[PDB]
Amino acid sequence: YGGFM
Repeated sequence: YGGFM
């Protein structure tokens, strides 16, 4: 996760 999608 992290905000790539």
